[PDB]
Amino acid sequence: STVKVTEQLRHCSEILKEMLAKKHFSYAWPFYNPVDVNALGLHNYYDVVKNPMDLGTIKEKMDNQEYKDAYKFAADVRLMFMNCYKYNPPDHEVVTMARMLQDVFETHFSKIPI
Ligand SMILES: CCOC(=O)Nc1cc(-c2ccc(C)c(NS(C)(=O)=O)c2)nn2c(C)nnc12
Repeated sequence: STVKVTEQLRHCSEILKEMLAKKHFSYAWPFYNPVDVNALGLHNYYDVVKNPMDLGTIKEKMDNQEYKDAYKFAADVRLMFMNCYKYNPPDHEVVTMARMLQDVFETHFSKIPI
């Protein structure tokens, strides 16, 4: 509602658009949707990951205006990467893709106005 916050969220929407861009598909695609625990066979996933997150949910939460400011948004993004890091062994390819995508995110998020 404040302009400061309104502008923070526009920047966040732009950051979300960036990581959804075809440019980053080859390492962003597993984060477009929730981890499909059943289809994949990850019997321990919800034991390890108490709060799943994914880019499609973040897009919908933004669309529903559920982020009060930029840091609430960054927390969901960072939760998504942390979930990947915590569940997978460090050399699984999805962890490399998560690091790559997180470097995209933090590069753009570090420019948000102070
Ligand atoms: C030791 C093996 O553990 C794992 O396989 N880990 C992960 C696997 C996959 C994954 C694979 C294949 C597909 C088709 C998808 N797409 S979907 C509909 O689930 O989002 C996702 N995503 N992932 C994400 C995030 N975070 N960790 C993993």
